[PDB]
Amino acid sequence: MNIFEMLRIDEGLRLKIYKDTEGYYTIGIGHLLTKSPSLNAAKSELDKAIGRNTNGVITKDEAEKLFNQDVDAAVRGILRNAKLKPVYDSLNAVRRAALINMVFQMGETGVAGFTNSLRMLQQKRWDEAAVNLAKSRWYNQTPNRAKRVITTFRTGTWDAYK
Ligand SMILES: [Cl-]
Ligand SMILES: [Cl-]
Repeated sequence: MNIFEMLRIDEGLRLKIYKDTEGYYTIGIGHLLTKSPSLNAAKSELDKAIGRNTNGVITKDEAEKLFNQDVDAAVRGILRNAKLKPVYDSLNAVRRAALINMVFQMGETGVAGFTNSLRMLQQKRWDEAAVNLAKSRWYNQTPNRAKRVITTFRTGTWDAYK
């Protein structure tokens, strides 16, 4: 199990523009296109992102290409963030995956706002961090994904994904 397989499980794969749980236009493996309500403004961003006239549809290859960038972008934002980096360096490989997962779904800024949880993870207080992570809009909105991420932090294993 690795971050790519983990995220492919949490996000799924769609070759046509679709709306996320939050109602935003997305494509491929969890690639947010735009928060704008316009389907044309999504189709625009999509064509810009791919380099071609897609008419809202992409190939598997194109999807994995966006996935590689977003994962790379996710990790790099973590390493660039003063708040996130120290937490990441302090974690093992599995838990590192879990933090990358969060950043991919919610953005560096969003994750950076989980001040108390991060602090608890940095101090290795697993059970407590798990409780604090669940008191969030995040958990309430995507509860099954969130429990899986939370379990990963709590246990330090890939069980939630097996
Ligand atoms: Cl892009
Ligand atoms: Cl969910």
